[PDB]
Amino acid sequence: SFIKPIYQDINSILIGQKVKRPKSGTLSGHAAGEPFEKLVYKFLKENLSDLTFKQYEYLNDLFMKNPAIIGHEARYKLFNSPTLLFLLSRGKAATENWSIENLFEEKQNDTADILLVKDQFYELLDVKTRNISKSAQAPNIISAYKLAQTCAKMIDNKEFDLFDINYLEVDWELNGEDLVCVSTSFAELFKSEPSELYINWAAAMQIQFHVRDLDQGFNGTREEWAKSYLKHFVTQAEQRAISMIDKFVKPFKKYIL
Amino acid sequence: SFIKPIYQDINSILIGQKVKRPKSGTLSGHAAGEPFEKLVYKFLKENLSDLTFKQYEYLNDLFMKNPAIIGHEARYKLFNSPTLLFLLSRGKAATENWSIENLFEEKQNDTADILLVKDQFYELLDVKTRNISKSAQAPNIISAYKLAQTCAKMIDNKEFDLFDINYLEVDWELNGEDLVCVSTSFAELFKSEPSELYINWAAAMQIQFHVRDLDQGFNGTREEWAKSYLKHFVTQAEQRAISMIDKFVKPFKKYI
DNA sequence: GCCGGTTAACCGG
DNA sequence: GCCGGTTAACCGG
Ligand code: NA
Repeated sequence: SFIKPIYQDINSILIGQKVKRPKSGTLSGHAAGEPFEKLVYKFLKENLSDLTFKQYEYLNDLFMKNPAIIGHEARYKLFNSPTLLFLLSRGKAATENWSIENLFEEKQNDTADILLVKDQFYELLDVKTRNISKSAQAPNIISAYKLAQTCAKMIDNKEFDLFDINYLEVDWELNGEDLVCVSTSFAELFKSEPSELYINWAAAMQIQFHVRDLDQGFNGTREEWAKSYLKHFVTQAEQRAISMIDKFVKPFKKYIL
Repeated sequence: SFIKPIYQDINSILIGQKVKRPKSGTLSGHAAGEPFEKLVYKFLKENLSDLTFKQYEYLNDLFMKNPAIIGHEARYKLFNSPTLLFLLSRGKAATENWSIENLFEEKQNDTADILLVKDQFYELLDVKTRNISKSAQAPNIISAYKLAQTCAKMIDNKEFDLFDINYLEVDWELNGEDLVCVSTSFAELFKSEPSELYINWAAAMQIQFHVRDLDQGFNGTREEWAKSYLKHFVTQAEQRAISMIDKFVKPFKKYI
């Protein structure tokens, strides 16, 4: 984690900072804390200037630093890693259509919010925003299915010391016409017990939890974390399939006749 | 539908409308073309003032004209219909603590953007907005499971002529730092072939379709539409119970 | 004290 | 045409 070292600095520049609210009034999903992410990234881009990238930004740099190679297959080789391609690359069509005149942009799908890279090591930072004027449910963190596939590809290629998936929670509350941050939390996904990750099937097969309450006591290796996750995943998928019937089938049998 | 009769007028007024790019960050989910919904509502209040209501606004006016009521239990009775209570009402604690000095505000999982009410008949209007400059996937229309519960409720309480769930799509495209409505469309859920609605399980069990493409040729009587929907839904759930093994399970067993 | 469903709307390594 | 995952973050008829 290239972030944990200067965490307090982050937490100190964020708490207290007021940012005028979005000219809409919703403050639901994407249209909420969003500007806090911008703040975090801006700080990092100035205090880790060379390690800090926006996912699409990293991709635009990757291809720009290799103008000699065109086509999608040659560009997919620029990742020198399957898992990394899975986690960060754009589609076949898009990858092939990229150019200095047609650069990549933000994409609702992008696995990460900001990218920190140094020494062929990658930190996938996803910043979560939370309105603490409510006591809502744990937000979507990452797709269980995506993580499952990511683990399977760590095992296949044997890439166990290449990337960390970390989370930064930014708590806020409305105050006048502004949103103001009241506190933050940090957590390393691969530092938590995988067998305990809660997967919310209906919620886009996403595992959900508040960064603030996530356990960080895992002791095995990254190879053992992945195995355990795939285990929990299959177990809970088998479980969901059976649980679905008891809730979405039987309760309505008395109508179909 | 109270909108359909005036639809040509709303399409006319919408096409050409512009709204400021909601935020510096790209427009996804709640941060997309939502502002246009405020324009639809505006037009409706302006031409159907006695019928046009925000969902929370309707609940606020309901409890408001019943000052003697008090208490969630007594207040739920005000709905005079179970199926409407299930689709519109708020939490028990939210209902209990309601007061003119503590009104309902919009909630994220409401159900409907706009409520057109008249003569005990309820039209639930949902506005879908879409970035037409690209070809994206059908958007989340409504929860398949929530629909099943409503159908189950309609059938049990035999209330088949109480409400309609309609949809308005308003397409836009980026013009500088403004979003401009370029097209529009409208369809009625209950006029569609229930057995053909696509249920996207992973995507919050949401049926998804582009409004402009929805089929409007159902024949039957609202009850058939419901019986036909529960049928399709259960079948899809069974199916989904299987497919979740061909994926998620069978292909990951190779690992421990 | 637990457990999970719903709004919004996105392309395809 | 058809099919279907993901990001965001929400409380409790
Ligand atoms: Na809407």
